[PDB]
Amino acid sequence: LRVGNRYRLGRKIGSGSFGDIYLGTDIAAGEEVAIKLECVKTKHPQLHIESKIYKMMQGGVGIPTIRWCGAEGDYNVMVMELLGPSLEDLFNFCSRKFSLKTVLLLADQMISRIEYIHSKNFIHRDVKPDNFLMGLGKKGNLVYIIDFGLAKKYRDARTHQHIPYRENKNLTGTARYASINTHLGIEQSRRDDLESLGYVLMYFNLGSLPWQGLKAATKRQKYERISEKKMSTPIEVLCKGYPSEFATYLNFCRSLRFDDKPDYSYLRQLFRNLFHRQGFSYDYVFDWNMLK
Ligand SMILES: CN(C)CCCS(=O)(=O)N[C@H]1CC[C@@H](n2cnc(-c3ccc(F)cc3)c2-c2ccnc3[nH]ccc23)CC1
Repeated sequence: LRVGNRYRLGRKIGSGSFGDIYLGTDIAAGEEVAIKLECVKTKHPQLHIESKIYKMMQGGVGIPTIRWCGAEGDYNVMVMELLGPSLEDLFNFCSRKFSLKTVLLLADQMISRIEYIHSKNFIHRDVKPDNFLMGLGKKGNLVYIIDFGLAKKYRDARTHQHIPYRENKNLTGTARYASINTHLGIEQSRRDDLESLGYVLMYFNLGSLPWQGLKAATKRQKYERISEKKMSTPIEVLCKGYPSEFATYLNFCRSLRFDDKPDYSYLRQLFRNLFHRQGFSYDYVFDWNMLK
C-alpha cells in the first residue's frame, strides 16, 4: 500500500507501547524506513502526541529522524529512518550474556541518550532494553532511544519549574526495571530513568534479575512481589561478583532527590574509569559484532 505518496508499506516487524511497526521503503530516495500505524478511530489517540515529542528531540545524537507524519485511510502514520535490532534482541541473540566491555560501551551512550531527553524537559519512564535500538550501516556503533508513548514533561520549558511531588500513581512502565520510588507510587522524575538504566545494566551483567519470573494471581500482585524482592535485595547483593561501579551507580540514583538534576558526567566517568582500568579501547566492537 502507498503511504504519503513516496512510502511503500512492508510487513509488520513488531509492536510499540501503542500502535504497530512496519518495515517500508522510501521509493523516491531508495532507503528502507520504519512506519508506525495507529487506527484513526482508536479511543486513546497518541501517535500525534508522540510525533510532537520526536520533533522536539530531532538533531540529537541517538534520536531517530522523522521522515513524514500524516493520516492515510484508516491510519495516523509516522515514518522514521530504519534502525537495527533492540538490545533485548541482540542480548537474546548473544545467549543473554554480554561481556563487561559491551555493557560499559552501552552504558556510556545510554546515560547520554537519557541526559539528552532530560535536556528537552521530558522523562522517558520506560527505560528497558527494547527501547534502545542499534543503528544500521555507518550508524551501527550508535545506541538510539525510541518510544515516547509513556514519556512526560517534568519541567516547564520556559520556567524550568519541576512538576510537583505526587504519590498514589499506577506503575505505568515495565515492572522489572521500575525504580523503588515508582513501586512506592511516587511520581517518576529524572532519577527514576537513571535507576532503571541501572537495573538494565545489571540485567545485562547477570542474564536476568532476582525479581524476574515471580508467580502470582494477578498483574497487581506480581508488581507487589517485585517491589518486595527489590526492596529486600541490598544493592551490594544484586551486584556481588561485578565491578563496584554498578553498585556505586545504583546507590547514587537511590540517593537523588525527586527534583535533583543528576550528575550524568560523574556516572559516565564512573564507567569510563573502569573501562580504562580493564584496558578496553572505545572501538565499538560489541559482542554481536564478533559473531560469524
Ligand atoms: C514479546 N515480543 C513479541 C514483543 C517485543 C516488542 S518488539 O515489537 O519485538 N520490539 C521491536 C519492534 C520495532 C521497534 N520499534 C518500535 N517502535 C518503533 C517505531 C517505528 C517508527 C516510528 F515512527 C516510531 C517508532 C520501532 C522501530 C523499528 C525499526 N526501526 C525504527 N526506527 C525508528 C523506530 C524504529 C522496537 C523493537
